Amino acid sequence: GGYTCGANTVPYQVSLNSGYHFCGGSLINSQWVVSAAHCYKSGIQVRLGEDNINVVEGNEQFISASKSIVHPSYNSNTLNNDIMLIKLKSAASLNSRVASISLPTSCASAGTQCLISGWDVLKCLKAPILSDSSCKSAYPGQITSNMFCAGDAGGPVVCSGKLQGIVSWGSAQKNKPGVYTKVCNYVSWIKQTIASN
Repeated sequence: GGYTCGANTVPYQVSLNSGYHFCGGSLINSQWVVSAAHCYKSGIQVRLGEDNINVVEGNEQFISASKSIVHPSYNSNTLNNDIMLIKLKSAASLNSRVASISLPTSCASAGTQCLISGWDVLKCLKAPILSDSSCKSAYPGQITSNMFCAGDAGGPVVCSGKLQGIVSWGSAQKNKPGVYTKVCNYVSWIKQTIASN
């Protein structure tokens, strides 16, 4: 289950702030964050280096977003293609507490353990990717090939050092696992979109 991560132990984790913390995201290079499309709104400030989001502890960088790009195929009704890119107005200064997470070159297999993080201090959960059957049986009619299940919205799911998921949806009922955007399907779109913007 959930536990307190420890300050800055997840250095690619970002907080998106519009006057309050409303979603997480993942730093993928010094200029770009990946989050969930359902997190889209105006006036986003990206907060890097955070642990307690209510206290300035000394390692934060606050940088306004300059551009938001929701996936062209995002469907808010089904949350299919629940992914968006956020550009930073100025490049983050990368250090041990503010670091990028690598994109995958291939998808992860069922049974692989992943670190899911989000928000107060940052919370963590280690959980295995569930089989396709277990995932789709939990949510009949609702899981697409762009989603996977495993044991904050917008935050990272990291497996074997790669960003494999984005926290997307899941609801409270008993044996219903979290549902995550399947990042490996979007790597080409991510790389092309950031290179063109």
